[PDB]
Amino acid sequence: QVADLKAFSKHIYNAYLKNFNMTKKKARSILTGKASHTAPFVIHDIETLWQAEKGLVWNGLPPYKEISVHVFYRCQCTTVETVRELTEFAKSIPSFSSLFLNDQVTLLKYGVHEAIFAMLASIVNKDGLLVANGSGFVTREFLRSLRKPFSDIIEPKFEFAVKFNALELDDSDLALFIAAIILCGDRPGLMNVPRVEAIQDTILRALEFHLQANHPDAQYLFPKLLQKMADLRQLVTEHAQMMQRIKKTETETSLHPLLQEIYKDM
Ligand SMILES: Cc1cc(SCc2nnc(-c3ccc(C(F)(F)F)cc3)s2)ccc1OCC(=O)O
Ligand SMILES: CCCCCCCO[C@@H]1O[C@H](CO)[C@@H](O)[C@H](O)[C@H]1O
Repeated sequence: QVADLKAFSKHIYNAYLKNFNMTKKKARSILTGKASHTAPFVIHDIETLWQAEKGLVWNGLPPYKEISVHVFYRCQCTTVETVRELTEFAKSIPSFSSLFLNDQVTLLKYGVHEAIFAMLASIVNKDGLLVANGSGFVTREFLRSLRKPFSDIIEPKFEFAVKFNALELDDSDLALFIAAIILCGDRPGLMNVPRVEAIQDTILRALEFHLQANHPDAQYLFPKLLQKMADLRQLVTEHAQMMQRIKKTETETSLHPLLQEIYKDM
């Protein structure tokens, strides 16, 4: 079915183009200083963070605690908005919308963080990360300087992102990769596992064909990406352990209810 899969792919790419605020194409043009007549405002210390908050780049956040917790809250806000986009992306996939509504929630529940860290790589380079829909750039050094434990959260995502970005995927590749992360039969408590497994396999087959066409000189790209899916599960496991520790030890720190639900029983 060499051409049913091409149509399938184009539909998933269109769902992606329609629902994600930041594409990798856009992200990389910003990060190489070739997108606007003004660069992103660089946040690298307390003073620039404060300037960014005074309308320079940017509220409904919880009551201010301190700098490390403030950044933690902004990470939560960003995560909530990316979860919203991922849900619309998934719903824009017909095979997803026909599943048990409770299976839809199960797939999102166990898939969004894997997808988030995959997409994170698109707005990351070795020196920092885009924020505020590209209008700011927060430095990796600044994040390293936060108070423990908050300074340990993000550093592992940088390590993953730089290796992942070496594969030089584009948005059409990423649309299928994310779709495969969400439509995953290994997720606990699925009601119709064979139905999800068949969609997953269709997506992976589409992805394999897409890569042959899109990257014809890349050797072993498909099995490399499967390994990255495995790596993303470990990355999320470690992230969840750090979140657990923050919930245990940082009891002044507020936790968004949607995100607390996602982590409940993992
Ligand atoms: C704690 C946490 C981290 C991540 S890493 C991806 C990132 N997202 N936003 C980030 C950010 C936004 C703004 C700034 C500022 F500009 F303020 F400095 C700095 C960083 S970094 C993902 C989820 C997380 O916790 C929610 C969860 O686990 O659901
Ligand atoms: C973004 C803030 C979200 C706060 C989440 C911190 C606590 O989550 C807990 O993490 C465990 C997985 O490691 C689950 O097994 C627990 O049921 C759940 O309560």
